[PDB]
Amino acid sequence: NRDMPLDSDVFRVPPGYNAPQQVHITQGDLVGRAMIISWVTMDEPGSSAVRYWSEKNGRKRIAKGKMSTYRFFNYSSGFIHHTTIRKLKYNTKYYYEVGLRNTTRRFSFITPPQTGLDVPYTFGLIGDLGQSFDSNTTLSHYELSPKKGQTVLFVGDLSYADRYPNHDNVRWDTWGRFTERSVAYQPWIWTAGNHEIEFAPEINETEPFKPFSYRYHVPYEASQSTSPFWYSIKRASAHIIVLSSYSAYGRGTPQYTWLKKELRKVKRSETPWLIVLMHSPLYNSYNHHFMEGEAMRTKFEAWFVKYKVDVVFAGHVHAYERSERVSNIAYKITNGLCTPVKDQSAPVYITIGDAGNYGVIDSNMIQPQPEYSAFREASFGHGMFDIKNRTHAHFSWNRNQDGVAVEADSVWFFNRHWYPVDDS
Amino acid sequence: NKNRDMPLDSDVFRVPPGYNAPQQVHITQGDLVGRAMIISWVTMDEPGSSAVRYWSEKNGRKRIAKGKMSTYRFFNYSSGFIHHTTIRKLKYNTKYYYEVGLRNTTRRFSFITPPQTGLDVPYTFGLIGDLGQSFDSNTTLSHYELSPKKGQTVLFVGDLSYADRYPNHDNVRWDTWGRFTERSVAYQPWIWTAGNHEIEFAPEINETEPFKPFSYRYHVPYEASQSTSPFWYSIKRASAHIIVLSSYSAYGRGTPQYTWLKKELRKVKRSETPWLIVLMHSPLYNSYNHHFMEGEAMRTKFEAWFVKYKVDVVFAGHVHAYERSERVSNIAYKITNGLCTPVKDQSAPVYITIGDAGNYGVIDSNMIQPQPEYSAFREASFGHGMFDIKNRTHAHFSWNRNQDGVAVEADSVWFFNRHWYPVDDS
Amino acid sequence: NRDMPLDSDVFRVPPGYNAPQQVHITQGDLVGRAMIISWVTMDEPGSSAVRYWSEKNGRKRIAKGKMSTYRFFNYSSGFIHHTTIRKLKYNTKYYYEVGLRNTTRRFSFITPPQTGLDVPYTFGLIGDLGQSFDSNTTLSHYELSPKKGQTVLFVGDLSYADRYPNHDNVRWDTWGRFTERSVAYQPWIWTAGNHEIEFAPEINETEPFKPFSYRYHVPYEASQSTSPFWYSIKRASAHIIVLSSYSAYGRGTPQYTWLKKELRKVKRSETPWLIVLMHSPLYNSYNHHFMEGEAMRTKFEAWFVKYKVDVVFAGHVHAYERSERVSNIAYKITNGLCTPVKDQSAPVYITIGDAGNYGVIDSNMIQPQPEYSAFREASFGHGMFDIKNRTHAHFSWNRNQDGVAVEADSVWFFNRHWYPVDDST
Amino acid sequence: NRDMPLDSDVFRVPPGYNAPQQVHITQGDLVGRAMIISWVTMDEPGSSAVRYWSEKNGRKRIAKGKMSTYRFFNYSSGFIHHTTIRKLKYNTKYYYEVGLRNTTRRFSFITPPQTGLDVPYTFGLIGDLGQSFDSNTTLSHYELSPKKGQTVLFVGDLSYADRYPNHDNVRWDTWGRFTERSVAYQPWIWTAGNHEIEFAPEINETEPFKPFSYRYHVPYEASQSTSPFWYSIKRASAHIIVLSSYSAYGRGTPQYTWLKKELRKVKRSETPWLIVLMHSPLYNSYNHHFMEGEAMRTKFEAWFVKYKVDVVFAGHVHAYERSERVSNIAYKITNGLCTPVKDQSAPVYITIGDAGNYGVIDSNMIQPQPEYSAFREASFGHGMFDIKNRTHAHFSWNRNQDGVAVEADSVWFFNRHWYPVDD
Ligand SMILES: *[C@@H]1O[C@H](CO)[C@@H](O[C@@H]2O[C@H](CO)[C@@H](O[C@@H]3O[C@H](CO[C@H]4O[C@H](CO)[C@@H](O)[C@H](O)[C@@H]4O)[C@@H](O)[C@H](O[C@H]4O[C@H](CO)[C@@H](O)[C@H](O)[C@@H]4O)[C@@H]3O)[C@H](O)[C@H]2NC(C)=O)[C@H](O[C@@H]2O[C@@H](C)[C@@H](O)[C@@H](O)[C@@H]2O)[C@H]1NC(C)=O
Ligand SMILES: *[C@@H]1O[C@H](CO)[C@@H](O[C@@H]2O[C@H](CO)[C@@H](O[C@@H]3O[C@H](CO)[C@@H](O)[C@H](O)[C@@H]3O)[C@H](O)[C@H]2NC(C)=O)[C@H](O[C@@H]2O[C@@H](C)[C@@H](O)[C@@H](O)[C@@H]2O)[C@H]1NC(C)=O
Ligand SMILES: *[C@@H]1O[C@H](CO)[C@@H](O[C@@H]2O[C@H](CO)[C@@H](O[C@@H]3O[C@H](CO)[C@@H](O)[C@H](O)[C@@H]3O)[C@H](O)[C@H]2NC(C)=O)[C@H](O[C@@H]2O[C@@H](C)[C@@H](O)[C@@H](O)[C@@H]2O)[C@H]1NC(C)=O
Ligand SMILES: *[C@@H]1O[C@H](CO)[C@@H](O[C@@H]2O[C@H](CO)[C@@H](O[C@@H]3O[C@H](CO)[C@@H](O)[C@H](O)[C@@H]3O)[C@H](O)[C@H]2NC(C)=O)[C@H](O)[C@H]1NC(C)=O
Ligand SMILES: *[C@@H]1O[C@H](CO)[C@@H](O[C@@H]2O[C@H](CO)[C@@H](O)[C@H](O)[C@H]2NC(C)=O)[C@H](O[C@@H]2O[C@@H](C)[C@@H](O)[C@@H](O)[C@@H]2O)[C@H]1NC(C)=O
Ligand SMILES: *[C@@H]1O[C@H](CO)[C@@H](O[C@@H]2O[C@H](CO)[C@@H](O)[C@H](O)[C@H]2NC(C)=O)[C@H](O[C@@H]2O[C@@H](C)[C@@H](O)[C@@H](O)[C@@H]2O)[C@H]1NC(C)=O
Ligand SMILES: *[C@@H]1O[C@H](CO)[C@@H](O)[C@H](O)[C@H]1NC(C)=O
Ligand SMILES: *[C@@H]1O[C@H](CO)[C@@H](O)[C@H](O)[C@H]1NC(C)=O
Ligand SMILES: *[C@@H]1O[C@H](CO)[C@@H](O)[C@H](O)[C@H]1NC(C)=O
Ligand SMILES: [Cl-]
Ligand SMILES: [Fe+3]
Ligand SMILES: [Fe+3]
Ligand SMILES: [Fe+3]
Ligand SMILES: [Fe+3]
Ligand code: NA
Ligand code: NA
Ligand code: NA
Ligand code: NA
Ligand code: NA
Ligand SMILES: [Zn+2]
Ligand SMILES: [Zn+2]
Ligand SMILES: [Zn+2]
Ligand SMILES: [Zn+2]
Repeated sequence: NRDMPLDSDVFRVPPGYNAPQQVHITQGDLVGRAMIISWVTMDEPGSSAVRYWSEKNGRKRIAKGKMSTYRFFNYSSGFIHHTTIRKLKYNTKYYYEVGLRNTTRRFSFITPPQTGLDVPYTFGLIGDLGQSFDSNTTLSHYELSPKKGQTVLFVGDLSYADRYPNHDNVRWDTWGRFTERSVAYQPWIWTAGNHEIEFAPEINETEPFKPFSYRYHVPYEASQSTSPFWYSIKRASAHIIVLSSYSAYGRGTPQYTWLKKELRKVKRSETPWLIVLMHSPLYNSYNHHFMEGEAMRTKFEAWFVKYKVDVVFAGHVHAYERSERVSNIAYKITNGLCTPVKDQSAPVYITIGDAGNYGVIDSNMIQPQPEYSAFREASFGHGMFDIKNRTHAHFSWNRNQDGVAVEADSVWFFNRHWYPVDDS
Repeated sequence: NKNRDMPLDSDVFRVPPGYNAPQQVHITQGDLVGRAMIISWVTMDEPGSSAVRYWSEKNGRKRIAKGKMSTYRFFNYSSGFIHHTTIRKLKYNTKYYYEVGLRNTTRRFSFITPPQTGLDVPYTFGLIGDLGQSFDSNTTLSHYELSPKKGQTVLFVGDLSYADRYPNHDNVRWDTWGRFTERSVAYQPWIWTAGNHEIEFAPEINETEPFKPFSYRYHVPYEASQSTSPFWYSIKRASAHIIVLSSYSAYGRGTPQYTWLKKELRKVKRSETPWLIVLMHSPLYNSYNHHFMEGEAMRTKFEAWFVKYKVDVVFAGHVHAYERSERVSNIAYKITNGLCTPVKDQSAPVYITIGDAGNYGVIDSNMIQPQPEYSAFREASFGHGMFDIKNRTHAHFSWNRNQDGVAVEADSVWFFNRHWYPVDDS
Repeated sequence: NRDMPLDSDVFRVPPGYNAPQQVHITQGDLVGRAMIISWVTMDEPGSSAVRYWSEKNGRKRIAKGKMSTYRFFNYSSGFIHHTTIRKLKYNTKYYYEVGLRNTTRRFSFITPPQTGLDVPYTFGLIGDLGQSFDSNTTLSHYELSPKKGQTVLFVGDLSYADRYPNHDNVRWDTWGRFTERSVAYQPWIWTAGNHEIEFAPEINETEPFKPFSYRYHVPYEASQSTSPFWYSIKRASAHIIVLSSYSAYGRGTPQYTWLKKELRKVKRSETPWLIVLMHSPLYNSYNHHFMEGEAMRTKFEAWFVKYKVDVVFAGHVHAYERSERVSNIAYKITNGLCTPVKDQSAPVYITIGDAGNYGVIDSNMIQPQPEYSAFREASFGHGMFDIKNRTHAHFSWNRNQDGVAVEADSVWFFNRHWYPVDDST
Repeated sequence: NRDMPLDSDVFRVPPGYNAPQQVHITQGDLVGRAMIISWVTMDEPGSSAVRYWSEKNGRKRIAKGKMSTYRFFNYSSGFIHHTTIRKLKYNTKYYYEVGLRNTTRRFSFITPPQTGLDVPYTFGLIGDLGQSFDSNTTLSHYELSPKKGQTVLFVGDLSYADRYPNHDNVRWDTWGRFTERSVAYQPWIWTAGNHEIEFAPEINETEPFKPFSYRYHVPYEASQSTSPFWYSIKRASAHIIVLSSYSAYGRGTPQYTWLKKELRKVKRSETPWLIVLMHSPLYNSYNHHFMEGEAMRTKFEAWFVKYKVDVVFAGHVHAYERSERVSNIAYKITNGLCTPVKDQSAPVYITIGDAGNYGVIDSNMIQPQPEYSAFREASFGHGMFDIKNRTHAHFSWNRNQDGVAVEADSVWFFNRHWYPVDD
């Protein structure tokens, strides 16, 4: 229906023999002194080396990485490169080059400041991007934001290649080339959504998350996680926890065990902003995917309140919603306590899965609007979480049909540790 | 005192004599309908042969099936040589002998294949959970094997050896458990469910593959029901369709297990197997203090499916005690409508917790008071269950306590089939 | 450059979605009751199932096999299928079909007679085939031969894909489509030559024989070999031993150990004809590859004499040569005994690497023709080893430039065990 | 049976919980600035970290390595560690420590001087060592040599564990503990002999060299080899080429292809001494294994003459032999040129497989002694290749029945590139 055609300008192939394409970066360590650099070469393996240097020092260094390939049904990937640059200086612009053997391409990024209590930083929020014309408009709006996002928190559902026949993994390549104009210059922090599962036993593809996991690496060992699908990083004044809605989280499982330990490592005097990313929302008053989040909610919601998470970001529902600060953790089967109540130790739950997908919005809502829902609207767009300091962060939502500087919704987050005031 | 595990020199742990004698012999159903058997054993002195020699009493024709040997390491433990061999194309309702260790020390055993699946085929299933290797465990197993109801197959709802309570999960305690349970499971299949003591996720000793020792030692015929994982699968046996679930695997919407179960419930034909039985480790209904509400997560996913498909019974363990629910459901909840109380629902399964076979000697006696309406009967005693199918409409469940005689049932109830005879059996 | 271009008729793709191509069969067991069926599908994995039935009876059965794929530099193969049909009846025509899920293709083969002393059987001899116009002519001559070859003994150097840039493995696919018109209907017995090594560290391909070994499977475990590159089969009245010139054969290595035990298992009272295949010739009087066979000769020649091997076939030299029965096994470094002498207990050594390759013949011969060389000529062509009974086999060599019925060289073999009499020309 | 029993003092287990045992080192790079550190822990995996520092400066650094395990029939190995220390300073004594988590053990080595034309260096030659009482004597004689060996060139046949029932791989562990008293302190340069093949299809062990290759790593990638069984290193003024008698070496095979290119890289103005190690001798006048080396000789002898190899060392024959400088490379099947002739561009071929094995010597010799044989004797012992400078190196053979300072055979090597005097 509305997916951009293969010959669209956003899908053009970087010219020259074996030119790197689908270039993308993300944070490569726990505190921001490292960057994972990733790209694909189509004509031959090529080299996995990255040349990099700061604008100031100017001393050029080489980092070595690794190449991998995969198959999916009758698809054969090109040559995938992942290379980690390490021991970078904080708050510094670096250039990097890939394709060192045949066609070199140059890019740049800016390391975050060192982690600290009072360190401003602006996060973009994008979920369920896809590669429709709507997707392209959302990305344009983010790039043109006057607030200037410095990192994208991506709440999952990347390419939607699995909607195509045999999950036509070409649509992973096109999505890589489409997003390069943003993610080659600033990290995107990856969350796994249901369109990344790609469980297709009918064509003998039964390894969950396979194409996504080959194409997008994350620094999961840096937080002592055993799986790429849940992990944490710190960046500026934020501690960001990424969870996997489609992995196990029963008591005693790896993800549950890891998250319980991870929450104990949080130090709000170093990173006052505690942020959780997951694909499927625990609070959601849209009909589509209603109550799908209940299972994870039974395991994790009380932990979020106990540790005073500031905000939880999710996607999956193709629309926008912002909850009140509520909790629904008092239920004991026979005591009848199953209704959410205002709770100032609880996070705000934000659904931001509306960046475009394959061109369809979720407009059917549960009626009436429940007390726990502060704002909801079925429009395309993206968010910005703008940390001013340890007490204040400004969240805004920009609609695709508005000007790039118009915020149809916006709210001040008051920090749950340093300033726990009603921000209704 | 504090430790009730049986000592390493106990008679139940003795090593069968002879060079490279097979030990830890165990069998389970090896296909979808009962014409195959997975034969498993360990040799300790050298790899040995994975051949099984076998013959029916009725035809006396000796045959050879070939299998595979495997090994694993766990921290500083190195396993012996694990053999799994599937015997196929067995005749129904037929007694077979089989032999393992064909190269050096041969040992002979026997089993009886079930009748062909069918509407009115009687069959008696044992129910054992959280068995362990304490003296209480030995007593439960004795009561099972001395039962005049005579179980023909054990439905085992998880937590096997409890080896993971030992330092570095001392996998020697898996070997002892295998030698101990052999006197039953070498002669009749046990249907394996994975419990939380099978997870053995221990990153501090760089052992991060969930279920590894369990999965090397206990194979299941999971491909036969088009499952992609040993931890959830289905078998049919006599008049029963048995669905085994994994509490400690993913079951979110779109995951392999969730996808497999949705499809498997639509393949169920109650005109062929009228008794629909679900095994899982962690109970969805549980009024004991220990592990209270741990099953809530899977309940939000699957309970409505069990009601829609009129599951007859759900068996679970994990709680070290016995409980039998009423037929109830709690599937009307919509966040803001306040409908969170379980109600009687004749379309729902009975939920039975039967994790009381012994573990490491500890019973769970703290119950939430008063007994809730959804709970029909509960008791903190060691024992085992029996699910005795008479025909498409009637099955008789009974619970036997270790402190009673082997022929005494302390709880019992008639199941009226939800598909063929849905009359009120409360 | 005389390689046939890609649009040649011999390289055409079988029509229909995911149609099997590059179909080829070989013996699948030790004695001839089994057949390995191999093929590639290009559009998607497909089924590895093979449907088969005998022409007279007709009970259609299914055999299940395996699919594999590989990469070589920036090449990605299609989906390779290998499936063994077992427990066939001897001397029986069978139909078989592949591509069961989408586009089915049907072929046939005739199982050999049960092994016996006097069982006639006609073996083709083809080496260093390649895909030039000369290659196509040789294959044409073989398939039109009035002698009617029933199984090809192939002494190595298949596709010559490794002469292309990055070994362009597309030229393995084309060769499979070209050869199918013969090897889909009768087994070819595969020997690994030096163009199969494909050792290319400069493009990080360091696994020897990788493309060859993915595409061409052999029944090596049936003779207790641990490697596909050396193995043994029996067919009709012949015991055939296949060796790897480019694998280790020092004392104590797998191949040396295996050959030693295998020769002990030979029973000439059951299979009278003992035949060795290897790529590199032990006896070779051409300048090209002169004396490359010496290393293996020092290890195995004395064994071939001890066990009275009837014939040894090799390729590698792009020409034809037939030796006298000779041996060179008395050398002791300082005793001066280094000349081949006549030896009635030795095999005849035949170089038959002249099926066409990429169109070049090896014409530089060392002069004069040495006493050990009975006949040699630098012409393209192929051979036929035509077994008549336990005492007599007729060998003939047919040149591409002659008519298909013209034997330019021809000799009767007297079996070294059952008719140990001088058969020299 | 003359193998030392399991309770011999040489086989004592280092005490302490999870104490490293079987510690051994070898050169870790092409030119000598790196060291592969190897050891086994038996009680649990432990850490693969190596702590090391130079004795003068003293800055303590950590290198991270890798742990591996293997099975052979019914044997399960301990936890094998391999860790490369890199970027070391030349001609410098270093301390290193293994077993950093529970029981630490400390050793030392001395890096060689930087490669160069006139750098002196003393190499021990040991072959077919084994773990018999003769083996212990040879190793004692080597340790006590007044010439002071600084690196051992080991021409193969290590533990002889494969003579035991099911190749009882415990006899690899005992050999590792026995040789530690030398190889933990100076590199041994490993060659693979026939007792390392361990190809045993009758007990379903069909991977050649499996136990050896898990236990003893070599820096084969540093010379662009694709296999651990052939490689080259440079140390001081020597270029050392290690070949594999029981791998493939036909034309076009990886080993053949590698050797041809490696010989092209030798620069005799940087390393004047060109040394080849292989297990099976190309020249051998003993009855045992006579002419087993002919196959490799047909492929590589002409290359050795063409590139003027100084010396070729081999083992396999359980005895000592030293050849004249000869070549036998003119044979063309019919031309009758099959007798070795004096050739001053050819190497000397030395058989030194007499360090003890399991207690048997090879005494039956071809009679009369052929002209290509300069000296031969069936006694246990070891050799020393003592490089003085670019022109002169002194080779000596010490018998176990003699005093540790007595040379029963002794010859000057005159360098084939800088001083090709008739020797
Ligand atoms: C599917 O399985 C269920 C469970 O097994 C079947 O239900 C059982 O059916 C059997 C009959 O086959 C019932 O047993 C019978 O019970 C009567 C009534 O006993 C009661 O009253 C007596 C006085 O009237 C008293 O003496 C007795 O102590 C008890 O209090 C018995 O009278 C009867 O015994 C006599 O008849 C048999 C048959 O000729 C003789 O052999 C005896 O020697 C006696 O002369 C017999 O034991 C049993 O009670 C049922 N169990 C339950 C839990 O309901 C079911 O059968 C079907 O359903 C039942 C309710 C009846 O309608 C059956 O007729 C009917 O077939 C099985 N379904 C099918 C389709 O087979
Ligand atoms: C084993 O196989 C060989 C080769 O086929 C047999 O030798 C061949 O026997 C043929 C007879 O069946 C000969 O053909 C005849 O030749 C005569 C003389 O010109 C013609 O008049 C007649 O019409 C036939 O064409 C053929 O010449 C001969 N081939 C050779 C190379 O010698 C062999 O048969 C046995 O040996 C020969 C020499 C004769 O004595 C046969 O009669 C005899 O049976 C076969 N062995 C057996 C046991 O059958
Ligand atoms: C696997 O690793 C565990 C953990 O280290 C081993 O268990 C430990 O063995 C130690 C012996 O090396 C024990 O220490 C000694 O205890 C005795 C008796 O109290 C003291 O007299 C002595 O001075 C030592 O302190 C240690 O207690 C034990 N640790 C634990 C947690 O059990 C294990 O070794 C195996 O089990 C023990 C019980 C001994 O019998 C060992 O000999 C035996 O190998 C390791 N297992 C394997 C298979 O290697
Ligand atoms: C695997 O890698 C090889 C080696 O590069 C690829 O072949 C090469 O493909 C390039 C095009 O990308 C060819 O260069 C072009 O040649 C034409 C004709 O002269 C010229 O007009 C262009 O401007 C450009 O320079 C190159 O010749 C060719 N080399 C060969 C065929 O040897 C090959 O396509 C790759 N295969 C796969 C499956 O990716
Ligand atoms: C963190 O950033 C906040 C957003 O800029 C600060 O609040 C803003 O402070 C301005 C000057 O102090 C004032 O003009 C703005 O109206 C105000 N904005 C809002 C939404 O309140 C905040 O400043 C502190 O907190 C406020 C409430 C005042 O009391 C200021 O005097 C404080 O300095 C910043 N907080 C810190 C700790 O720096
Ligand atoms: C390399 O070392 C050789 C062994 O020491 C030197 O030969 C020795 O030179 C001594 C003078 O320093 C002399 O006393 C010894 O007789 C002699 N030893 C032998 C076995 O010849 C060699 O010296 C050169 O070569 C010899 C033959 C003499 O002509 C010396 O005067 C030369 O300097 C050393 N070569 C070099 C280049 O240093
Ligand atoms: C995508 O958006 C960019 C920037 O807004 C625009 O230049 C480009 O034409 C768009 N491409 C498509 C296919 O809509
Ligand atoms: C190959 O030979 C066949 C049979 O002689 C012929 O029909 C075909 O045209 C030839 N193809 C070539 C020469 O490309
Ligand atoms: C081995 O040799 C050493 C050094 O000479 C000696 O101290 C030791 O006792 C010997 N051990 C045996 C078992 O011969
Ligand atoms: Cl749980
Ligand atoms: Fe989505
Ligand atoms: Fe339990
Ligand atoms: Fe050729
Ligand atoms: Fe030896
Ligand atoms: Na909970
Ligand atoms: Na039978
Ligand atoms: Na879900
Ligand atoms: Na060769
Ligand atoms: Na040898
Ligand atoms: Zn989604
Ligand atoms: Zn449990
Ligand atoms: Zn060749
Ligand atoms: Zn040897």
